[PDB]
Amino acid sequence: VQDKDTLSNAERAKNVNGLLQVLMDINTLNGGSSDTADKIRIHAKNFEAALFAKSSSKKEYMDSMNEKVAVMRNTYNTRKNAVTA
Repeated sequence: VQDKDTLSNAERAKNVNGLLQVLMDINTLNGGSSDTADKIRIHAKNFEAALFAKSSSKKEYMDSMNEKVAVMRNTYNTRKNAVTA
């Protein structure tokens, strides 16, 4: 649009990197572990493509990924919390 369309490659490497770390975190906790690489691969890729393609602006893009990682990462520490506790 104006800021989301003028985005650089940095946001791409960061968005995926962050999403992968989170997605893989919950996917590794009890999402498969072995098939994780595959899950996070398609999940992250499809995610970045969804938030980016649906990105309405620089604020919508960051809020999109930040939301997916916040919810995913949270479920990882929340679900594992009881397991470790």
